[PDB]
Amino acid sequence: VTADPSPPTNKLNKYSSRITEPKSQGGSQAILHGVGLSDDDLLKPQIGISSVWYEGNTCNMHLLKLSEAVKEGVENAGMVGFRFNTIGVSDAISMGTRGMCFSLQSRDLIADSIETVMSAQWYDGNISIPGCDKNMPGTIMAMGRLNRPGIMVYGGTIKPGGMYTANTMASAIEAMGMSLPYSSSIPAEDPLKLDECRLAGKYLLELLKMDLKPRDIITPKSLRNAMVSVMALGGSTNAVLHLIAIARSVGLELTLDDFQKVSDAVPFLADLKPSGKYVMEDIHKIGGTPAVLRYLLELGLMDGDCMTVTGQTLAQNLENVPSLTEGQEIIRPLSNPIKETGHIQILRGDLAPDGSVAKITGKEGLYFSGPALVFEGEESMLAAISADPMSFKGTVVVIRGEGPKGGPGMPEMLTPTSAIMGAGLGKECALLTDGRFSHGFVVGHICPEAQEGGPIGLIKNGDIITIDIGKKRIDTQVSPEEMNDRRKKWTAPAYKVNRGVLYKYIKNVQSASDGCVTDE
Repeated sequence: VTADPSPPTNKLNKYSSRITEPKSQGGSQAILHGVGLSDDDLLKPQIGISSVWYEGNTCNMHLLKLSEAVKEGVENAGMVGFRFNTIGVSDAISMGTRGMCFSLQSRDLIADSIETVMSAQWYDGNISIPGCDKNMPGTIMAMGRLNRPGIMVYGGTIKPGGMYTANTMASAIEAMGMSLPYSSSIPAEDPLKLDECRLAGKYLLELLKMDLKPRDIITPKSLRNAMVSVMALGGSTNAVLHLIAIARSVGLELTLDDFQKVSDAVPFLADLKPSGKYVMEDIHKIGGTPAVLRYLLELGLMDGDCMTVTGQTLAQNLENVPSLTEGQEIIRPLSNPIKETGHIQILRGDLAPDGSVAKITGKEGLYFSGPALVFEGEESMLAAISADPMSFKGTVVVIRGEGPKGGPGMPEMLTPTSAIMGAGLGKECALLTDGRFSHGFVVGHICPEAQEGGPIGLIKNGDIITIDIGKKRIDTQVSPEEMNDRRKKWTAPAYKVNRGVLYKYIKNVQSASDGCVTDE
């Protein structure tokens, strides 16, 4: 990985010394005096404090207050804090609209934004404060690219809330060692969240002293630890995209098959929404994410040797945290899991030769077969089920043209599943897409996407499609020869945009099986 400037040693200001020390950078030193730094301040490490505050989301509107507390803690630790802020967007607002095409890519825009500031200003370390919206992997990606000491302070989940994308990624990033213990489970606005904010500077100081960097913390074993927490907690299928993108940001490899092997190895244990009963605050009340990881470590499912942002290993952090409170019913014992293996399932077969991702409870059966009902986007599928719902009974519904390039932006879709459920068809049809979905067979991330000429773009109404969970295949009864005949006659649709951020995304984005990374 070659992305960002190299430092010009046991100095704690390895990067900011580029502009604070040499006399040829007096213009830099003059601006720093202008923003409040004294001569003694020029000797100190400089920490970029990157929040994702914005007022259009309950999950993000309070983060300036957290950023202020982080800055106070950085100053108390003998360093200089520089706050800055990037954008984020709310899926709760945009779900069901074309605004959702802008959501996933904002992860990669946040990564670009933080990388840009840290690189241009020569900051020695970063503390990032994402909210409980869905873009927090972008902060970790920036840290991986820069490879300067960093800590992610989760804004916290709003209490009344289950293992959706934010709770999934926050817990996974804590399990990965990139957030302090309890960061993922302390509720938003809890007094202890402000205290964590004020302590991040102390911990980051120690990481600068150790020079413990993101590529020292994010390793194949800590990536596995993150995947273990996703499987054990029933986390979102979006975690496949984000953990692959994080792995690539530190120069590591992570494939769909790696997820399948952890899923096969780790039972689903957490009685948490959407699958189960409880929410993250209920986990907070029984000992939090550290208690959960402590149990998983005792079961031998995690590697305790991995270094973390506390400056100690995972096992050392967990050695003395209170265990799961006696009698709790949220985390099942190994003997009575909610599912023998993980919920996340990778499927290939004729129609998803490069992979796809399903959440499988184990209660939907092992097979589905039905004639294809094909739609070129969410809108026409919803119109059809409104006007003629019984035409859907027994079908495999295909919503295509919703991938990274075709959508564009790989939008997440909620209305198709609630419309199917509203019509009484939940177990009576299957749902397939090259995009993403938010009681039957539901498969997303199908690769190659229709816009790229993948077999999903060649399906016709009436083709018999068979989903086989045991074989992990989505097949068609159409012969491979006739599928190749259709491929020969296929032409890519025109892109839906020709300018702006989404056109750049089309130009840059890789497949869903590659985590939709944009910088390769």
